[PDB]
Formats: sequence, C-alpha cells, structure tokens
Amino acid sequence: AQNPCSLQQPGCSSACAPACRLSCCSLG
Repeated sequence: AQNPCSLQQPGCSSACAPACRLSCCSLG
C-alpha cells in the first residue's frame, strides 16, 4: 500500500489517498 500522492505532492499523508487533496496532502 504505497501513497503516490507524496511523490506528486511531498508531505501528503497516504491516508489522504486516493483523493489526496491539497488541503489534505500538505495541510493534512
């Protein structure tokens, strides 16, 4: 279970996936 959102947006919580919204990736 990898989180590619981190690759596209550093800091992005895997738990933010599959959405990985800005507010959630960085600010989440």
